[PDB]
Amino acid sequence: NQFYSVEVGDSTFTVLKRYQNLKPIGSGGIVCAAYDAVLDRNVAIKKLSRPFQNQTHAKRAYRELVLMKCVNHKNIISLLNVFTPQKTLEEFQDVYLVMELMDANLCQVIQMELDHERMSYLLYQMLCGIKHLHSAGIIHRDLKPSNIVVKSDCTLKILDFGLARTSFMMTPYVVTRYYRAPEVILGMGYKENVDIWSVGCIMGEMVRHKILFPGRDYIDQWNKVIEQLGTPCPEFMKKLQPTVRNYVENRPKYAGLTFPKLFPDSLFPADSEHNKLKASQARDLLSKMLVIDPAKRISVDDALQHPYINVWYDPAEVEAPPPQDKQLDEREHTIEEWKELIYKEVMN
Ligand SMILES: COc1cc2c(cc1Cl)C(c1cccc(Br)c1)=NCC2
Repeated sequence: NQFYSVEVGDSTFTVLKRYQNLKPIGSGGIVCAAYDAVLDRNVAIKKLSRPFQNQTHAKRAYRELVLMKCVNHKNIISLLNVFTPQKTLEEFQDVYLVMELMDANLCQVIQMELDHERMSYLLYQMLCGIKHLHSAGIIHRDLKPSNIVVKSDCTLKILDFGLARTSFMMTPYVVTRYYRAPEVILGMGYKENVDIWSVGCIMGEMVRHKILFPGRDYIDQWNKVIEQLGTPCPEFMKKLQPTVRNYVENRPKYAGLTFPKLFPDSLFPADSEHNKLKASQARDLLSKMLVIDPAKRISVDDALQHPYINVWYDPAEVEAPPPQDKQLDEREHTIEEWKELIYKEVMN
């Protein structure tokens, strides 16, 4: 048998014999660190249990399997291996995904104090990933630090591909909503720079070491947004559904704090002239990203050319090739049907 099983937490991991020494690293997909004897290197292994179990699990598992293939960029996840220990479609239960192991998630990194060099390099890489996604026709809409990983050398990868076209799940785990753009919160149409919002949230948490827009749900969250950024102006409301527009115009109204107030000099390295200049530059970029109205929010291409960001700028990394299904995102199936779609993709 080419497989063996081991208990990793209260999960069984049945994996190819090449992967040894499974240490758990993730939960909520369960994720392990292992050593790959064939490649003589460390890897992350993630187990999807019955990913065909419902539409939500299935749409995501399937979509991200196929989207893996038409994407190739150092700032986006790529798989080393995909396998199932089960021998037939009938017996099929689990998919395991393998990638090169990384050192930390972005949550852990946000907790640290970081110089402008590492901070701006992280942000540059997020923009490169997002640009590559956009160039392939993928608007993420759901970036969060928990799905971003870093190596010690500050290299970065995005691990998921966001939302599709919902959506109920009987699990006790919560969806993190804090990085979603106003237009996602308020059910608007969106464009590429929806993902710029998420980046500002992350950048801002890196400075503040505190989630920018928290809340039980979108009600609390929207309050957190207008009380810091202030009520959006008339022409923003005009693009809201008449029902959403009513509720938004009827909330307590705010002037909104300035960006020096939101992010004082005290939060920044500002001990040399270099850092004083970078502080101003960081704040200026934040002020252009954390913009409620997407018509005035900065684009990915403009953010890449921002002074804070452009010191890293590489044509290789920015204007990388956009390769390579179609009706993916809009498809609707049953358990039986998603099981086979998934099995086919795991087996090729
Ligand atoms: C610290 O290293 C990691 C930590 C995690 C993950 C990947 C890596 Cl490389 C994944 C992940 C995500 C997709 C596929 C695979 Br394989 C792994 N999820 C969150 C924890």
